[PDB]
Amino acid sequence: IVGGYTCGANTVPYQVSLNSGYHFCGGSLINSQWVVSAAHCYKSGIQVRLGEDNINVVEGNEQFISASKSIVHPSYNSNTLNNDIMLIKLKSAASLNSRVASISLPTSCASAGTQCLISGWGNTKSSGTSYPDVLKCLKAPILSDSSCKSAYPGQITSNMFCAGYLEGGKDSCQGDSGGPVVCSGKLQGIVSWGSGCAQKNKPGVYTKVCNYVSWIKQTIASN
Ligand SMILES: NC(=[NH2+])N1CCCCC1
Ligand SMILES: [Ca+2]
Repeated sequence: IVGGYTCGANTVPYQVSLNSGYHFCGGSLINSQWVVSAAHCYKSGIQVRLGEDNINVVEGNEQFISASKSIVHPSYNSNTLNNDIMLIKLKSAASLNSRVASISLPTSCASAGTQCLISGWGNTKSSGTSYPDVLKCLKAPILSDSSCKSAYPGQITSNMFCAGYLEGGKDSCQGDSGGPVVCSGKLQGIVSWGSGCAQKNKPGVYTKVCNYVSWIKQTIASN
């Protein structure tokens, strides 16, 4: 997250870290046994880390649970990043509390102008590299589809939305991939792609979760 603020320990209780020896992506807990993330975060041997703030220090509220199965969207395209969503089932159910909690799925898509919360442990600089150890947060609005398509001509599908600031300076960044965009208490987005980080006229692009609720619900119900 570039241009954000320190969230505060366990103030984003649905935020997860995906760990393969090191943090490599974010995700969101959507019930006691399932996490949603970006398909471009797919790899084997994932451990899901819940209840994290400082990812390098054991602070006492963590739950570390191995994945038992991962399911990349059937129509994910790695070249265009269309349908950039995956589901991860935990080997055992998480213990839900005030600091580890699920985030609701949307019943309706969010409109442009809605303010959302984006969070992650990704790079905090637009030029250079500095990775924080504690969770960072950013409040950002959903942009109009017209502004989104004008920023990325020929690249924005119906399954994507832009959020952030056309002026630049505030955005998600590398290592935030997979993480949540929460608006009015519902998961509306997944951190997906962009051109660099926090550049003028290049906002972040997010997977539009409301399009996938049916697939999520049916997949969970049979796996
Ligand atoms: N919002 C961005 N600029 N992103 C998404 C996360 C990866 C780097 C590009
Ligand atoms: Ca920790």
